[PDB]
Amino acid sequence: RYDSLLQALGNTPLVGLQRLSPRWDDGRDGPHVRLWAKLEDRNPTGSIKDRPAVRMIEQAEADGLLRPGATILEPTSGNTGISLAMAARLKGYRLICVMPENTSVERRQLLELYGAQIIFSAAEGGSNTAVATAKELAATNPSWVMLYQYGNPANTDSHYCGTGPELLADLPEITHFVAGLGTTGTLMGTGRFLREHVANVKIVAAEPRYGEGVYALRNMDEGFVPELYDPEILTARYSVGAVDAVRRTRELVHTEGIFAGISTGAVLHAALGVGAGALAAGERADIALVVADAGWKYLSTGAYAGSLDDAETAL
Amino acid sequence: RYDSLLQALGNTPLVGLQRLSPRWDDGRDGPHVRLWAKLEDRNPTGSIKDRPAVRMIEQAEADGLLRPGATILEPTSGNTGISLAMAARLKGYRLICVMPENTSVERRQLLELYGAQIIFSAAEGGSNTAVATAKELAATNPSWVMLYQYGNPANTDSHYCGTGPELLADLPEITHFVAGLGTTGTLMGTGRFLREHVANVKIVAAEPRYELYDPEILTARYSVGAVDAVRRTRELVHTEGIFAGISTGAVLHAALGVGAGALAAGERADIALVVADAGWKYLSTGAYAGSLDDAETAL
Ligand SMILES: O=C(Nc1cccc(-c2ccccc2)c1)Nc1ccc(O)c(C(=O)O)c1
Ligand SMILES: O=C(Nc1cccc(-c2ccccc2)c1)Nc1ccc(O)c(C(=O)O)c1
Ligand SMILES: *Cc1c(COP(=O)(O)O)cnc(C)c1O
Ligand SMILES: *Cc1c(COP(=O)(O)O)cnc(C)c1O
Ligand code: NA
Repeated sequence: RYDSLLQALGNTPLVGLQRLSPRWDDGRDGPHVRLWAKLEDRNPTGSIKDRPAVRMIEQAEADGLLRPGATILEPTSGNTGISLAMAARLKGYRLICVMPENTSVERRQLLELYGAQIIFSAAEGGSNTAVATAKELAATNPSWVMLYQYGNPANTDSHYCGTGPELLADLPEITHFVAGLGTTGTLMGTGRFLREHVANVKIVAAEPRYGEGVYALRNMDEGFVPELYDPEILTARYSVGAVDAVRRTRELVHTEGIFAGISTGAVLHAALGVGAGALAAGERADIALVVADAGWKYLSTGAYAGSLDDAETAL
Repeated sequence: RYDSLLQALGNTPLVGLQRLSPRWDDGRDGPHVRLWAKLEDRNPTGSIKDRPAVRMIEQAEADGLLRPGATILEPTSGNTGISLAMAARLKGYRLICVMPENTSVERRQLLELYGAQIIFSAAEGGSNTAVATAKELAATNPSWVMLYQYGNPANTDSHYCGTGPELLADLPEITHFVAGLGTTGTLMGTGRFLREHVANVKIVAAEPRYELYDPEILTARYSVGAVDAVRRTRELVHTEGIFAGISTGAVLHAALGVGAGALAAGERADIALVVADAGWKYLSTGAYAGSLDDAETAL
C-alpha cells in the first residue's frame, strides 16, 4: 500500500532465465551457468530511471536547493525526462527538458503528456550544447535548478542504496552483474556496492558500438564521458552491435516472455558472452543482468517486426 | 527471487491518488473520499490478464485437459492473447492464436513476438468465426485445447484468490471496488471475495455505452462514453503521472461519480479502482492529446 506513486518503485523482481541460460542445472558436464533478469520496468514510469529521478529530487530537497513551485531543468530526453516529469508533477515542481533539435521523436513522445516543457538546442552542438544550455538557463532564476544526472552522485546513490542491496539479498551467490553504460549510474552505484560486499564479483558493461547511431536508444554523443564514470569500477566493457542487440531483444521475449527495450538486448548479448566463457571454463556463474525498460516505447522503430536488416537501418 | 516469470505475477501496488481524489484528508468539511489505483500493468505482460491466463492453464492441468506436449488454442488477439502466449510458453506448451485475417498488424506482430503461432480465419465472420474455427481445430486432437476465458471459472477464481486478498490486505477500510466489465472475471471474482469479507462493500462496474456474470454481485453499474473515458485517461497521466489504458479512464469516470456522490452525502469513502493496462497500445490513436472529438472518432 502506497500513499504516493513515488514510493511504488524499486524492490524489483529478479527472474531466472531457465531456457536462455547457458546451463540452468548443475550436472555431469559441469556447474550451472545462470542468467537472472532484474525487471526495472516494474517501476512508476516503466524504467530504471525512476530510481535516480526520485533520489536526485529528494536530495536536492534535503540540500535546500529546491523551493515550492521550482522548475527543474535537465539536459535529457527519454526515460529520465519521463521519470522526472512524473516525480516533479507529484511534488509540485515544473520540468523543462533541454535536448538537441534533431533528437529522435520516440525519445520525446510522452514528455508533454506527463507535463514537461521542451527546449530544443542546436543540432550541430549536440550533447555538449544541450548541457551548457540547461546550465545557462538554470542561472536565470533562483527558482530554476539543474540536477545533471551525468554528474549528480544521487544518481549513483540510488543504485548503491537500492539496486545493489536488492541484488545481494536476492542473489548472494552472484558472480557477475551486467548492465548498460549510459549515465553510468547503474554500473557505478550497483558495482561499487557489490564490489564492497561480494567476494570476487565481476561488473560488466554493455554499450553501443562506436560508429553506430542507434539514435532512438542514445541520450548522448559517442565521445561524451559522464563525470559519474569511474573506469576502475568495471571488470570489462563490451560494445554490442545493433543487429545483435535487436536479435537478443527478440530472443528474450520469444524465449522467456520478457518484453524489453533494446538496451536490454545489448545487455543480454554481453551476459551470454560472459556466460559462454564460464561454461567453456567449467566454472559456476550466476549472472544478474538489468532489464532497464520494456519494449513498448520502441515498437514504432519497426525493430520488433520485420527483418533484422530493416531494424538495423531503422535504428 | 523467482525461478520463473510466472511467479512474478500479482502482488501489484495499490497507490493513493492524492490529487485526483475528491478529498484526501478528513476535513472540517467532512471525512475523506479517497481514490486508490491498483496497478495491474505491473504484471509480466503489462496487463491484468496475466492472472486469469495463468490460473486457466493451471486449472486446465488439474482438470486433465493439458498434459505434456499439449497445444493451447485461443481465439482472441488482445491482452488475453498476449498473457496466454507468455504463460503457455513458459509452462512448456505451444500456443496457437486463431484470428480474423484483418486483425491489425500491431496486434499480430505482438503475438508473434511472444512466440504465438498464428492461424487466420476469414475477416467476414470476425471473432465469432475465429471462435468457431478454434473449436473445430481443437476437436481434431486430444492434445489440442481451447480455454474459454469468457466462460471459464478459473478466470473468476484468479481474482477471488489474487486480486481480492491483495486488495483487502492493502485496504481493509475499503468501501467500494470499481473496475471494467468485460469477461466479468475481475468484478465477479474480486467482488464476491470482498462481499464475503467486508460488510457493506460496494462493487461497481464501468462499461461502454450500449458467461461468468452473476447478477447478484454488482451494486452499481456505469455506462461511459468515449469522450469521458478519454478525458479521464488524460487527467490521470497529467495529474497523477500514471499512464493508463482507455478502460482505466472509464473506470475512473465511474469512480469519480461514486466519489462525488459520497462527498455530497458526507460519507467516508475508500474507493479502489483497477488500472488494467498501460497507455502504450492506445497511443497511436492520438487519444492522449489534441481534439477530444478526434479521439472519439479514432475510437
Ligand atoms: O544508455 C543508454 N542506452 C544504451 C545502453 C547500453 C547499450 C545500448 C545499446 C542499444 C542498441 C544497440 C547496442 C547497444 C544502449 N541510454 C540512455 C542513457 C542515458 C539516459 O538518460 C537514457 C534515458 O534517459 O532514456 C538512456
Ligand atoms: O472490457 C474491456 N475494456 C473495457 C471495459 C470497460 C469499459 C471500457 C470502455 C472503454 C472506452 C470507453 C468506454 C468504456 C472498456 N477490455 C477487454 C475485455 C476482454 C478482453 O478479453 C480484453 C482483452 O483481452 O484485451 C479486453
Ligand atoms: C539509463 C538507461 C541505461 C543506462 O543506465 P545508466 O544507469 O544511465 O548507465 C540503459 N538502458 C536504458 C533503457 C536506460 O534508460
Ligand atoms: C480484461 C480487461 C478489462 C475487463 O476485465 P474483465 O476481468 O475481463 O471484466 C478491462 N480493461 C482491460 C485493459 C482488459 O484487458
Ligand atoms: Na482436443
